[PDB]
Amino acid sequence: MQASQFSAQVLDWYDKYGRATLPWQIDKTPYKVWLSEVMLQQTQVATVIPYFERFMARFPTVTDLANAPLDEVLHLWTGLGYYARARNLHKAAQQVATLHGGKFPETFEEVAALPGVGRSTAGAILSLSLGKHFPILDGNVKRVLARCYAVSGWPGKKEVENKLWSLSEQVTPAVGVERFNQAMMDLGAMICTRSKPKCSLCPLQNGCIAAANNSWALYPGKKPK
Ligand code: SF4
Repeated sequence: MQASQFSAQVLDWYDKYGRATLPWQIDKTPYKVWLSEVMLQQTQVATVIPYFERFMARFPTVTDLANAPLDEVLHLWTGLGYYARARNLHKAAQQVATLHGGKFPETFEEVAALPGVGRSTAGAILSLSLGKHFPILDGNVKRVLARCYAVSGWPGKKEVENKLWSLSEQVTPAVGVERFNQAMMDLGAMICTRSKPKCSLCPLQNGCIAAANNSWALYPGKKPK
């Protein structure tokens, strides 16, 4: 299906089934989306929710986070795992306070320059909180795109990653980007699951190659070895 149809079908689906109840999806700000993306990186959403709230209550602004002792930040992080994220989070907060006057940057270069923030995360922060025209490519998106467009290579390979980034850019619209990007992550997390995807509940089922061939297990490709 055309890229235009892809985004339209995804947005229509999101309007009907979209659930934006999470704390970081309400009254969004770059700071809140950033904080949530880092916590959600390697931790289940159910587990994250209470921590997000505790962090927002203790650190209303990025400057409050920056000024706090690293040890307190690490203590509040206890239970989320992968503490390297917490250390980069604090450094990023300090960078924002030092280089951007306490105002979380709203430009791609400046956001991506932050420790612990990559290309996809920077795009998610700006698109979700400000509606900036940037695509994302997390585990969820890679799976949906790989299956819909039959990209069987291992994303760990540069050429395959570039291919997926191009597909994401191609289907990602400017109008409604905030809803489209959140929709794609929701689709990849709740519908197009790693195992036995629920294609009958997927807005892309009519044009998805994996669905047509019942070959979802082939996309994305797994690390060769
Ligand atoms: S139709 Fe099935 S395999 Fe294709 S994207 Fe939707 S859930 Fe994933």
